[PDB]
Amino acid sequence: SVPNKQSSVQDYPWYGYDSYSKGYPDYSPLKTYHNLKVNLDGSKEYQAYCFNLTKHFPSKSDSVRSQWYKKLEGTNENFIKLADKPRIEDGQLQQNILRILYNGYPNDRNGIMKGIDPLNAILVTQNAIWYYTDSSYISDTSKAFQQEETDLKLDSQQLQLMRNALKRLINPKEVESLPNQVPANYQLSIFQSSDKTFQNLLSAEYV
Amino acid sequence: SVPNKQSSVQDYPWYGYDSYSKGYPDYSPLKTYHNLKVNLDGSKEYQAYCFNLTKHFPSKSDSVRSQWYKKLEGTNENFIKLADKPRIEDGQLQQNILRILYNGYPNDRNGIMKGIDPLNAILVTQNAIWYYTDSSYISDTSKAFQQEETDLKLDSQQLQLMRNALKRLINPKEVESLPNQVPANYQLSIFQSSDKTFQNLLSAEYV
Ligand SMILES: [Cl-]
Repeated sequence: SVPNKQSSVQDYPWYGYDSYSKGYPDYSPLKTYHNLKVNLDGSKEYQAYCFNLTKHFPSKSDSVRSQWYKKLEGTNENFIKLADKPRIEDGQLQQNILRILYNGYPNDRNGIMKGIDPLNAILVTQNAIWYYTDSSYISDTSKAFQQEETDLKLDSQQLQLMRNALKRLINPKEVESLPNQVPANYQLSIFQSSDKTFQNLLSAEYV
Repeated sequence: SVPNKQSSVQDYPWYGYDSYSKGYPDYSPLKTYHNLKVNLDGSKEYQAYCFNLTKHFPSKSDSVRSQWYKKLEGTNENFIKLADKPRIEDGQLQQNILRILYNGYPNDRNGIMKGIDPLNAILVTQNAIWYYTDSSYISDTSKAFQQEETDLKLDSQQLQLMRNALKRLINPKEVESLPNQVPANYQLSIFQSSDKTFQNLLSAEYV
C-alpha cells in the first residue's frame, strides 16, 4: 500500500522514504538494498535516488520518523547549492543525471537494465547517480559491487550484468550512441530535505 | 556518562555508537557532527571513525537499536575485505590511516589540529579517513567544508584551520616529513559490524 503522510513542515510537503522495508516482497533487514520513493499526501509514488553520501539515508516507510522534502527544478544551480561534491567538470551534470534516470530503473528505454532484478537495477542506477552527485570513485567497473556480492550473495549472472550496466550508464559517449535519447518532456526534479542531517533526493518524470 | 551495553552476538562484543546525541555538551539535532565511539561492556571509550559511505551511520547512544562489532587487526587485507572503494594505489593504506589517527583528533602528535574545536577536529579527521577508506574526492582543500560552513555555521578562523589541517592530513609527504613519526606500538584496529547494513569502524591505540 502507498503511504499517506501529511507534512508538519511549511514549504516541505513531499514525503521521502525508503520503501525497502517490512511488507516489501522478499524484504530482509540485513540486505543493503534501497527503494527510495517520494509522494505527496498518498499520491502516486515516484522512484527516487539519493545524494550527499555523508548524510543519513531517508527512514524506512514503517519508521515513526518521517522526512519532509521541498520539490525544486532539477537545474545545475540547485545541484551546486545542495550537493557536497558534484562532478561538474563535464559541465552537463543535470543532463548526465537525466540520461541515467532515462536509461536506469524503471524507465530502461534502451534496455541497459535488461535481465537485472529490480533491487539490483535500483542499486546500479543509484551507483551511477552517486558517481555524478557525489563524485564517488569508479575506476574499473569489472571490480565493482565486491561488498554487495558478499552482502547480498549475488550470483555470477546478476553480478556481470550489473557491472556492464554501470559501465554503460556512467559513460556519456556510450549513452549518447543509443537509439533513444532523452526527450524535452522527460524532466528532472530535486527534492530538498527539510532536515539538513538527511540526504537530498532526485527524481525524473514525463511532463 | 559511559554506556554499558552487553552484546548477545558471539565474537562481536564491542558496542559501536554515535555519542553526538541528547546529553552531549552543546548537542543540536540539526548539526551534521558525529562523535563515534567503541567500548567493551561500559569500559573506556575509544575514539572511532567510520567507513563505507553507502552504509548506515552507527545509531546514537540513546537509540533502542545497538550495533555490535568484532575487533580485527587493521591490516591492508582486512580493509580490502571490508571497504567498498579503498584508496590502495600507493599500497600504504594501513600506514596512511594510522598516520591520520596519530595526527588527528584527539592524539594530535604533531599539533596539526591545534586551535580546532573538538567536533570540528573530529570532522577534519573523519574527512581525511574517508579520503582513504572510501576514495572520497578531495581536489582542492581551499574549497573544502562549504556545506559544513553553512550547516554548522563555522567562523572564518575555524574554517581556515580546518582546511589547512585536512590538506596536511591527506598528504603522505607532509605527515612523513613531521618531527614525530607513528611508533610500532601505536596500532590500528578495524571494527567489523555484525549487521552488514551498518558502517564498519576504525580506531587506533598505544599497545
Ligand atoms: Cl544513515
